[PDB]
Amino acid sequence: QVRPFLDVYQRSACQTRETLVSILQEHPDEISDIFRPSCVAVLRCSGCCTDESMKCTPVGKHTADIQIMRMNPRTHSSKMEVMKFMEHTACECRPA
Amino acid sequence: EVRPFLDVYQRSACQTRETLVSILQEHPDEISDIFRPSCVAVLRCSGCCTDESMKCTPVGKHTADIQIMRMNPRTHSSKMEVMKFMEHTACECRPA
Repeated sequence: QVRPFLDVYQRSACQTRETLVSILQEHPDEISDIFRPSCVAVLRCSGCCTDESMKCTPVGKHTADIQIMRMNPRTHSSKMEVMKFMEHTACECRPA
Repeated sequence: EVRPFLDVYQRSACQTRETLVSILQEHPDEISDIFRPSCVAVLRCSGCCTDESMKCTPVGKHTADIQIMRMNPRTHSSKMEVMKFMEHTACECRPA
């Protein structure tokens, strides 16, 4: 089936979409333990704008609370815990 | 509202997911015309393997026909046309 033009723009457009981020990357301050999973999916702005002169930019954000598993690499002890992650809420193509 | 673990895992796992690819990166030879949209969303493998020494890799590929607008900067015409893109059918965590 050919994916119709409107269905194409619907997904290509600048907007918030599921984006994988590394826990250790988002929290560089976390440098003693392992996390499972090691990455989480959160909304981030992405999509192609009218031209490369513009970039899909976040104009709003918030903090999501996500449950993950903290694994102590030294004792192999792991336990559920809630960690905060930054998430984009609104997007717009901007000059940048 | 905390995001429950099982849900966090379901999304973070290595699997095929919506991925933005520019028409130029998927069709490097298409350098003369302008496309609307200039990028498309297609299924590609990504995710964080439980085993950190593993990388999320495609184990099957297929194609998708997508309708796009081609704008000719010389003739100034712009019409619809079907363009094919590669997608990942399935993935697996493999050392790499």
